[PDB]
Amino acid sequence: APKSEVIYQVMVDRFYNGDPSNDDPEVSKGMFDPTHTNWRMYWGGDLKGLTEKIPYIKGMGVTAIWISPVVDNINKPAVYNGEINAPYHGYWARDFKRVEEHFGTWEDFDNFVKVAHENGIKVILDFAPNHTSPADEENPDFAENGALYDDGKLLGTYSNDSLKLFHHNGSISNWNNLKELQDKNLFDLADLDQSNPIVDKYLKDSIKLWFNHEIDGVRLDAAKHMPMEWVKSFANTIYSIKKDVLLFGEWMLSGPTDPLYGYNIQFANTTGFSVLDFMLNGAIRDVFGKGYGFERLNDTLEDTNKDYENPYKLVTFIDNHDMPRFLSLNNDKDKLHEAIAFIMTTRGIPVIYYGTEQYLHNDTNGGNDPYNRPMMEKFDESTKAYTLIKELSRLRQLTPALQYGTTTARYVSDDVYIYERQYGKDVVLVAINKGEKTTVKTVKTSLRKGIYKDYLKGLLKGVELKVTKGNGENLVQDLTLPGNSVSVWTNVRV
Ligand SMILES: [Ca+2]
Ligand SMILES: [Ca+2]
Ligand SMILES: [Ca+2]
Repeated sequence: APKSEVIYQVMVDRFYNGDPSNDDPEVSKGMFDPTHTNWRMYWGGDLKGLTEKIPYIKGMGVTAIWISPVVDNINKPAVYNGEINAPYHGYWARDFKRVEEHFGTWEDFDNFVKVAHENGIKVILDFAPNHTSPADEENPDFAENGALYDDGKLLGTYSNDSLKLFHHNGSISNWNNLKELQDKNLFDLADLDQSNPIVDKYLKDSIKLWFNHEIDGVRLDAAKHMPMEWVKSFANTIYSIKKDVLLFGEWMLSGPTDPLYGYNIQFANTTGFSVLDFMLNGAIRDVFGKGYGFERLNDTLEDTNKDYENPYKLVTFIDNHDMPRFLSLNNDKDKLHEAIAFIMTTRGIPVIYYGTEQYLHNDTNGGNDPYNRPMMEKFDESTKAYTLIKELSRLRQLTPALQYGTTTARYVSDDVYIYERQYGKDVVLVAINKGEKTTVKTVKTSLRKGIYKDYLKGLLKGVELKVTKGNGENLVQDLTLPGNSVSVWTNVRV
């Protein structure tokens, strides 16, 4: 009876500012914008603020918070074209053994973990061991020159790499060559050389430190840019210190025809890390955000379920901090609700990017980075999306069928998708109609004969199901699905 999870993804600087005293710390001053009009500066969200909002997050049935990296990031900005670029997102580390002072101290981090755990919520740390920070090997005055510190002790810089901590191979230019992706710099980010025993020990010591502060898992940033065999050894290190851990990597795929898809599969099948589900994400955005027919979604789903050895550990999502938010792609709240209902009732672990439930989006530059990281604005626990996100996670706790069940398509047309999830005798049947009101002629199901009410109680216009005994598979006849509706039927007692 494995535990089912539901993840909430928080960019700390953009979520809630609970402490004004760390907005603009003396050691790293001048990268804070109180007005929230320069989108590349720190805006002030912090660990105290996130801790204060744990009840709000718990109210959605979230079981785990994926926190953006909270390791100490560079204390001087990367100035390009005179533009101040602050490491507000956390992906430009200077010290993997310290907490970022804009977000808090070790005590603030321990309190956050304490309160999360008291609420039944795991802490998943976004960890980015591929690189430190932007560097120019010929200009040590730019940013912090990729500096790596060990709990305040400087280990070296990109321009003076006495310990040979970094690759000095230029930047990635051939993005389909695996060796280039691993051994060169992602943009101007100083690439760490995990083959160096110094770097290898440092990163493994660092992750042990964070697990000493009782985190529950890791989201591995830039997983395609490190040697697969090193990542596997990193996973082994983690497994040796905590058995019940949630490990998944960000292996970006560009689309259905990504030449490296097979390495992504190998990674997910062998390293000990699962992966974020970019194949399914593309189909989700195609069919709910771009008008494609459900055959695309169901086809992608069937493919991923046979390619990955453990699809039940894929981490699914509709948007994130590296792509436009769903509402920037298609400002349709009904389509958003349908996509949420889909990932919540689909195998694996669904992710809600913070503020989705508040319909948060900024459409500047198409909603792309940085505008997909707006400040959280409201904490309204009565929105339709909040209610939806809180109800379906309850079904995940009542049956493994949603995270761990088989998937059987019962009806696939352009705008109607009826699929069935089964685990043991547990069955959940879901019908999504993203088009106009229509009547489906015949659907088979393994639900027993009877009348099933909509689990969502009409929240998304759902309707009852009249299942007749078929002898063999049971039958529904002449089912009328309202326009823009989701109906969820289950034999699991609620
Ligand atoms: Ca603050
Ligand atoms: Ca810092
Ligand atoms: Ca690398």
